[PDB]
Amino acid sequence: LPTYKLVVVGDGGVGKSALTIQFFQKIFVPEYDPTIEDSYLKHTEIDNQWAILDVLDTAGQEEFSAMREQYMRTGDGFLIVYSVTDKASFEHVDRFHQLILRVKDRESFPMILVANKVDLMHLRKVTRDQGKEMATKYNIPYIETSAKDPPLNVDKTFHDLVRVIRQQ
Ligand SMILES: Nc1nc2c(ncn2[C@@H]2O[C@H](COP(=O)(O)OP(=O)(O)NP(=O)(O)O)[C@@H](O)[C@H]2O)c(=O)[nH]1
Ligand SMILES: [Mg+2]
Repeated sequence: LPTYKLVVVGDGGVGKSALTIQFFQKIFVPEYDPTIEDSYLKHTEIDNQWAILDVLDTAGQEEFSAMREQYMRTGDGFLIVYSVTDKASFEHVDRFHQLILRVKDRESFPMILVANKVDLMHLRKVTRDQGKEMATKYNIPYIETSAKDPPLNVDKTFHDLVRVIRQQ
């Protein structure tokens, strides 16, 4: 029974917590309450293989911290989340990508690029093409999500990260 530490990272307000709570509790949280650090555990069967998921929902910090060093070191896989309505959050994907690899001292590491809030079509500023161009640059999977009901790709996103970790 393996444990996967899945770490959800990204700029403030991109929907890290909403995605995590949608995954665990199947509810959309409309409030924006900034996270310090929250941990969610589940014993679950994915692709006929039981696992413990230890999901770490992180703070929306841009600057580096000891907290971030700790979770970048221990994480077994990362969701790098941006909001399609927030261009800066997308630009900053490179910073997260760079730091994870530097902390791990590796050329690659399990991660998925998550383009969140795609339900907000009238506010969307980062296109699917832009997202795919970024994911292709890093040779990592790209997925579009929405935490709002009805949710889009939320289970798939977390399960796909587990699949990437297992398919190493
Ligand atoms: N329409 C829509 N709103 C979303 C979506 N995901 C999150 N939100 C909203 O965006 C706001 C910020 O979400 P939140 O989950 O707190 O983001 P966060 O990345 O965890 N923030 P922090 O970095 O401060 O902890 C909330 O008002 C939340 O309801 C989404 O997919 N669609
Ligand atoms: Mg949060």
